[PDB]
Amino acid sequence: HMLKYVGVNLSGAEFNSRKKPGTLFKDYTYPAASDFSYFAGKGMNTIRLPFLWERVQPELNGPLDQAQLGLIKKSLEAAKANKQYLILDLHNYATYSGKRIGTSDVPAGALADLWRRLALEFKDDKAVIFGLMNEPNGISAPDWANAAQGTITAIRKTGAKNLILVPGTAYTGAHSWRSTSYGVSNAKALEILKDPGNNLAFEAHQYLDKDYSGTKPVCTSDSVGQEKLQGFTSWLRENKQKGFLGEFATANNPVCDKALEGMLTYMEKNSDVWLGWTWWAAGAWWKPDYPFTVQPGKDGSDKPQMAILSKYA
Ligand SMILES: C[As](C)(=O)[O-]
Ligand SMILES: C[As](C)(=O)[O-]
Repeated sequence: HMLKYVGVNLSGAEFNSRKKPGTLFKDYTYPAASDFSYFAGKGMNTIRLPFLWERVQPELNGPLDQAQLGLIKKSLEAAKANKQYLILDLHNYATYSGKRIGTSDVPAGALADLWRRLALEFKDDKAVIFGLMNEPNGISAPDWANAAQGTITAIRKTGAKNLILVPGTAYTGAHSWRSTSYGVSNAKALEILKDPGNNLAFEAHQYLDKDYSGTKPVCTSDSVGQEKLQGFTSWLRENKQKGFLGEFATANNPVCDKALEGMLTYMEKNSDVWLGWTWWAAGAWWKPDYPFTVQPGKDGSDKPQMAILSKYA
């Protein structure tokens, strides 16, 4: 891989998000150790690990749940053992128990407290990357940027030097990064961020179906992925920043495979600003008909898209 960090999302800990706390192995799961070794064997050195704010911190501004933290630490041991980096993905869409950040119920400061606590736990660890928030939405780009700044600050106040992945609002889509249709763009709002630790990258997501939601197993053309990454890539370059494609996926068909090759090659050619990517998704709890799974079969076999991802790893 020409990019620094390449891998997959190991999805499962974020499942059944309405259930709080939920029960391990019934409502959600953490990944098997064997998942980490399988992907390591494919050349992948990075795992994005979704988990829920509500499960790791059952009361806002309160102590972390030690059982939940122990599960995260167990996954970290597996990643380290397999020479992988672990992205802690607070997989919450800028909400806590259904309420948006910025409301009276969930002040921006509550997210900063969460991250202060995780940073204190993981600061002495080079394998750990902090994924501040999965797909913020329902919040303006300036407001989200204020929340993100508060969180970066809280992390750095602990002495933590770990890489922080910072998303925008609008589900952090690469394609819409520069859009001013509805007001201030992610591009404009996030220009003012400061990281006194100088170890930040911007996380974008990109799907290739008609509304870029990953709702359908269709790629609208054989070049749409690379096309949708261009604006964001230029913004990174303009601002001397790095980027990370925290989620992307393509279905198993010829037009999608071409689009996937094109977007992976595009990020390789633009590796001055692309730090890496993590495919959505693997993990043991996807049904076999889920169009984007790269979880190996019960029979040990590789999924179709893995043959392409492995080439770029
Ligand atoms: C896999 As998603 C687009 O809900 O972060
Ligand atoms: C969470 As999805 C819309 O990429 O299956």
